Amino acid sequence: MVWLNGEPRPLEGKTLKEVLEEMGVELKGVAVLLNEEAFLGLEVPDRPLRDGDVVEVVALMQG
Amino acid sequence: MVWLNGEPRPLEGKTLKEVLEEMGVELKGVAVLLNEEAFLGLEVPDRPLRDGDVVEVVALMQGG
Repeated sequence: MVWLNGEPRPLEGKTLKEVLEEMGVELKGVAVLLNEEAFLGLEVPDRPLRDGDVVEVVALMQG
Repeated sequence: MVWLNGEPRPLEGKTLKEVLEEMGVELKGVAVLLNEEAFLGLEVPDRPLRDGDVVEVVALMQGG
């Protein structure tokens, strides 16, 4: 399974963009953690998700 | 405790607005189910969430 925000989800094979769209996420308003990496929502990589991947989608707030 | 998409979270006091913004979702891109009652993202109630509330947030897809 792929871990999304702390929950196991059958996401293997899907790209982050595909996943974010299925979440109804505003790309410009979030950052995405893929394992030991971070991306702005608009600049996530196209590498298909793999088993064991850990993904965290975080909303960018104003301090 | 408030159930959000099946998961328990301490969102009491927060409005749905606020929760959606903390989720970083597109208001226009989702539908929200407050206790089995459905709202378009932009037209969610403004009352603060309370213990026992069941919330479901679903992205609106294009079928076709």
